[PDB]
Amino acid sequence: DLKKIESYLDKLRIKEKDGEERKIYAEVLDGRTLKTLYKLSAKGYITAMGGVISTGKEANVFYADGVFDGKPVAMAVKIYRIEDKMDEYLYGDERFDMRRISPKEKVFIWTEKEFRNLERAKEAGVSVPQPYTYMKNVLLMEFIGEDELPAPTLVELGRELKELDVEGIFNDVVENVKRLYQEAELVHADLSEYNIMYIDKVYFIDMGQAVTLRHPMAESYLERDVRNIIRFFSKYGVKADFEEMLKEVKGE
Ligand SMILES: N#Cc1cn([C@@H]2O[C@H](CO)[C@@H](O)[C@H]2O)c2ncnc(N)c12
Repeated sequence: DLKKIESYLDKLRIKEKDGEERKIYAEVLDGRTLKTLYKLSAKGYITAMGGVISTGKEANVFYADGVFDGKPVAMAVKIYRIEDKMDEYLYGDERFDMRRISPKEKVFIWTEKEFRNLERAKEAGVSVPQPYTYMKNVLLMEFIGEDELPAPTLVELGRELKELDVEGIFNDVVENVKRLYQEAELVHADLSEYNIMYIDKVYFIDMGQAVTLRHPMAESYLERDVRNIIRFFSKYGVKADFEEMLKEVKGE
């Protein structure tokens, strides 16, 4: 319960002096997840958990210092809550549509799916965070940002985009959608200003729902992604045609 939580927080060196992190961890993570994090720490993948980056309805995201490839890396640790709507994105994906989606296994299969989508995208040259490892409902990946503060998402940039190469940023997004579709053969299926981050270039995040092109709604998901992106960049002065961008992505 609460004693079980405190021991793992102590073990993870998540201290009260660190602001509200400890109170947040203790509420958003349950005993089973904390144990998994401790397993990853004791195995040597995690050096030290840090700040809480995001708390959500499906997942929570934390900063961590860890080790991957025998080097110390800044990590984002993305954790799916052990406890619906996502199902069309799970069933109907060929890689999972003949598998046993048990209720008590479902969240773990989702985490796995995101990890495999990250590897798939990354290896096809799409800008996503380098995936490092995963265990149960825990994903360890490359931290996008510096000095423990996450790069802004596009929506967090907002008007600041007018102070940037907004057309260039748009073209970066389109090029990544095109690589995702053509080389990785995936459709993001929830692409928006809420899951594109920007440092010196764009990175796509939140790939749990991405489906291969063999998913029967894949082309519908794509056009939804493309319309979504064009409409968002329209607010910041990017003039783009749906037809042309969709053809560009698909290779027509
Ligand atoms: N996947 C992932 C990540 C999510 N986030 C954060 O959580 C928020 C929720 O999406 C987002 O607004 C961003 O602020 C990340 N931050 C740094 N590196 C990462 N790899 C991630």
